Amino acid sequence: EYNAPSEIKYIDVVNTYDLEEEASKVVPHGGFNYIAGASGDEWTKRANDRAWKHKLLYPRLAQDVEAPDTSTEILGHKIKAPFIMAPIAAHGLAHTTKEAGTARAVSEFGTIMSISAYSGATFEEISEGLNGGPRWFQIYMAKDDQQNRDILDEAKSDGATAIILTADSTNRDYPFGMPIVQRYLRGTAEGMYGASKQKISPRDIEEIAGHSGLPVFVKGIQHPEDADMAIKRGASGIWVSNHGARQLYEAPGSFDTLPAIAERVNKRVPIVFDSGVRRGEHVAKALASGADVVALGRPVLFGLALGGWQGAYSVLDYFQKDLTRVMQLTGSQNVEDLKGLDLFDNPYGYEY
Amino acid sequence: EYNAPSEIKYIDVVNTYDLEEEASKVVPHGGFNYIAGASGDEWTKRANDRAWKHKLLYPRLAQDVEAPDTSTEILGHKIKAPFIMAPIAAHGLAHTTKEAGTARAVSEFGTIMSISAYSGATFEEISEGLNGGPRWFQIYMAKDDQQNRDILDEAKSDGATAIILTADSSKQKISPRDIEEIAGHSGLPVFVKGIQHPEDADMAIKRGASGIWVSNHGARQLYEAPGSFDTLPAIAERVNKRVPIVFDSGVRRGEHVAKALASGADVVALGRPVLFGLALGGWQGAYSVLDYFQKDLTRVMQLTGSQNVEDLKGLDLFDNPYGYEY
Amino acid sequence: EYNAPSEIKYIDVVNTYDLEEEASKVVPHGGFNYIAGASGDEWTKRANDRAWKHKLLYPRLAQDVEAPDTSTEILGHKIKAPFIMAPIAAHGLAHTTKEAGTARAVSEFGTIMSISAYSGATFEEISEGLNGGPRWFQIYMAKDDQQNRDILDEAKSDGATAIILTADSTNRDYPFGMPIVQRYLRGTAEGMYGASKQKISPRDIEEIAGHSGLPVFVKGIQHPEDADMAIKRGASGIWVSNHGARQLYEAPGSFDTLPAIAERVNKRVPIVFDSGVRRGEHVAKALASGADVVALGRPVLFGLALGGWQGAYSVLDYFQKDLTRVMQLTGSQNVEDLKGLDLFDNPYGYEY
Ligand SMILES: Cc1cc2nc3c(=O)[nH]c(=O)nc-3n(C[C@H](O)[C@H](O)[C@H](O)COP(=O)(O)O)c2cc1C
Ligand SMILES: Cc1cc2nc3c(=O)[nH]c(=O)nc-3n(C[C@H](O)[C@H](O)[C@H](O)COP(=O)(O)O)c2cc1C
Ligand SMILES: Cc1cc2nc3c(=O)[nH]c(=O)nc-3n(C[C@H](O)[C@H](O)[C@H](O)COP(=O)(O)O)c2cc1C
Repeated sequence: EYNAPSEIKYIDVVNTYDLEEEASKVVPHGGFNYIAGASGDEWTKRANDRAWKHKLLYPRLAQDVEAPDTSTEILGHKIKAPFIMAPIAAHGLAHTTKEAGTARAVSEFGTIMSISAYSGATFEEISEGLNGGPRWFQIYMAKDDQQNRDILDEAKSDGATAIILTADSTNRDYPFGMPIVQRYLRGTAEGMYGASKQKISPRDIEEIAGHSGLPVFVKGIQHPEDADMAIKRGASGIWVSNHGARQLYEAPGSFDTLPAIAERVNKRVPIVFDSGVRRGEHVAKALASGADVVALGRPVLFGLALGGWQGAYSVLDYFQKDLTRVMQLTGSQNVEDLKGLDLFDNPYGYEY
Repeated sequence: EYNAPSEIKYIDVVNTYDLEEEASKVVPHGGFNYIAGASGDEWTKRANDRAWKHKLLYPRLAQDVEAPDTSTEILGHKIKAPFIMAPIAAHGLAHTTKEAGTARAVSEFGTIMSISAYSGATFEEISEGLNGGPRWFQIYMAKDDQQNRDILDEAKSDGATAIILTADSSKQKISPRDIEEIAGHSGLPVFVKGIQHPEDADMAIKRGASGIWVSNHGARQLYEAPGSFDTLPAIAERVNKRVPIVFDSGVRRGEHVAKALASGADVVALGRPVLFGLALGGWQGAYSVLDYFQKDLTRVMQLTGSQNVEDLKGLDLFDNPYGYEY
Repeated sequence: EYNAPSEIKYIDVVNTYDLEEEASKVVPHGGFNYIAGASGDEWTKRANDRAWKHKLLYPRLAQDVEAPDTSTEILGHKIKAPFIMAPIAAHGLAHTTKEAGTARAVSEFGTIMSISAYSGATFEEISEGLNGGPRWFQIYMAKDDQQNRDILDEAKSDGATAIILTADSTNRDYPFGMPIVQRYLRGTAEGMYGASKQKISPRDIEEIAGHSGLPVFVKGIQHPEDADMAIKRGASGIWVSNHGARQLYEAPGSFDTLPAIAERVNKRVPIVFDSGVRRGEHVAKALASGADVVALGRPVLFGLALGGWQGAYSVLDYFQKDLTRVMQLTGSQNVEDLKGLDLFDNPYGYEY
């Protein structure tokens, strides 16, 4: 049917870019393209990557004697480093252990797992990987209110401590099901993508926030006015993202949108940043630019492909270790120091 | 002998600027100049005032049905509106009830009292006026380490819930080292007051400050310096949520409170206008000024489409490159 | 063990870029990569190079009748041209004559030799090459104060006339020892990289400046506030560098950071600039931008690989000759004239 990698092993991650080409060797071409690809000719995916060169880190003298500490807290969860796992569908395309494998890596590492509504694994399978670890549940806005009630109940029953409401549903130049949604779509026509609204409104955000009983992050924000509207509608977090360039084409690199959003949010709610994080330097730059944590996506999936949970763990370990080095060089003892970094504005962009 | 005003009465505050001239009629000349005056020819005091015209508010549509609510919280304490009382010395120059009067107005209103290092009332006198209300103690850095340890113990025993370390006086200027010494021994969150440069904010936080208090002390210290409000955004962007920000120096209107919040302050501190209210009516006069700011802020919230203090933190400001003369 | 080149000969240096590929042919692959490589994917090494195109030289009419003179003075040492040798570890990776070979080229040319704490040559070997020439000693900040006392004593005993305190210790996508540090680390656990603080503080600078009995340059400065802090802590010089892009990744090209630092230093102490100097035009641009001298690194090492001391000398000679031509074209009679040059701001960057 679909011959996903099944090997479990640690990997020596020197950088995350090479994981893409390495994964291409073990992942079936179709599944690999699904994971790696983006809208149009990928210009906005390239923009997500090149945006990091727009603001450059300065090395700075230390002001504290202690060894660097990457730990932080979000929504009262203490986590080992300022990154969490982004919600990503169909991990089975990368590895036979699928979302259970990712959840194991995330829980063992000591951060938060985001569960896609479109998970290929059952929650029971994921739960076994999580082994008590914190988890957030990502949902789409259903056209049918009953389906929103259903998924919100599922999330709470599954011990979710936040909801991630993704603003965009579903663009470029599927071997298994989705048990988590099928659980409540069975016997309805919707269970036989189109069940969700293509785009959410402030009214949608207000409905989910009122009925979730959990803090709601609105994911896919790129414009500061949307951030303000979302918070006024009852969002408890803003998740700055263009979903790894998988949706709107010929849009800005995600990092370029972050400061304007952070300035408008002005501490009202936590900010999660994603779309293009590949290096420890990127984590630091996002924090310096107003994010509280970043979310990791494709690199963790490529690690999963290459080594199951241990491969995914290796990627998380890479980010933590690289971040520590960046902290040393920038004179930062802790995650809060990173939030205070001055960045060099590079008007020349990528080619310098 | 000094004949300070002694009457206690509410006053109809239409604007705070007029309180200065009105207070000049009742406060002895020497004391009044001490309160109203600033360094040099007062150009930086004027700059504190004119800076508010550099960033202008937009009227905007509402997105919530509820009436405005000015309440906020700082360091876990719920307060009626996003402003506190600044530490000011020698309130007896303004009114016979001195700091007890101001403390009464502040506690009756429902916000935080800052107690100056150079208060003319005893703690017992101030405590009576506070009636259990929250208070923060402002200190200068003593050259003697034991005097610092003693003042910090005294503050904590007197029920202080924060320490305000004023950067400019005692040592005439503080260093990161000084901040570290105070933060390490206080048992309370320490605000560093008098910050105008973002690198100082970063150094202070790294040295152990639990808050940054953006201030030029109402233009009473360095002359030919920027208006305090112009320094706020750069500091806020560098602090980047690490610790709460108190802003002061020039707040005269509800619009100023809104603009400070939109620019990264958590609360502002009020100074001269409250003292002028005290001169004019004792605690009830000072209360009248706090009430004015609360009511004026409520109007500004309505007009900007803001239901609560958080909405204020999200406002967009119009950049006015023309400055005061437009 | 390690088959370093040993031939001694002059080389016809047409440009320094070609010396890299030429050296790659004679230097063992491992040692060559150590010398040539930089952090991440080398984007910041490329930035060091491309930064030179951000400020362009104007040809200008002459105002003096005399022939150009490249001589200058720093810390009262008169030197033949406004460049010195940067401190670089393990010259034996390039050539069997190692640091003695470099020191000979530098001393014969008539400039200052910087001695890395991580030299592969003994001081006695280096001294023979130096033959009385001026030398500065580069140190790292030891965690153990005794080790700092030791190296400061070594430097003075070796006739050093300045200390170079490198701010960063030890990042990318060793056949011999270090006799200079082993001399005082022997019998301690440290002698059996981790002995130094990862990053220095102003307090560290103050300690070294108070106990050195010599002017102390703080090396690795890229931010003006660090320059001010370093000077207030007792530094007698600022050495603007990102260590040839070998430390912090996704940082600015070193030359782009120089004017802001020079403006803050405001003549208080001399400035040494390095990281990417490849041409006489670069020396001129650095001087026009506030440096007193530049330091040369990789090109001198590649020359050493290709021809021992005579090869290294050829590179120094190339820079002096090329600088002279630049002086003629810019209407400059002397090094001071270079400090007064107007540069053309190029907002387009490298691709123009
Ligand atoms: C294979 C793939 C599937 C994804 N599925 C979802 C999804 O189910 N829900 C969602 O909110 N985001 C989804 N995302 C977007 C991610 O949450 C995240 O925003 C993105 O991976 C970040 O970009 P990066 O991985 O390039 O750094 C997916 C991304 C990819 C790579
Ligand atoms: C009369 C006078 C006395 C002051 N005394 C102190 C003091 O004891 N300690 C201190 O930190 N600030 C002191 N300040 C500064 C205030 O805390 C505050 O920063 C200032 O009043 C704000 O400016 P504004 O009142 O013009 O808005 C004083 C200010 C004035 C007006
Ligand atoms: C092979 C290599 C080893 C180095 N070792 C040291 C070192 O021991 N101490 C130090 O302060 N800098 C060291 N550096 C950095 C240099 O002092 C200098 O900053 C750098 O070579 C300048 O960049 P460029 O050679 O590309 O022009 C080293 C650089 C390289 C190329």
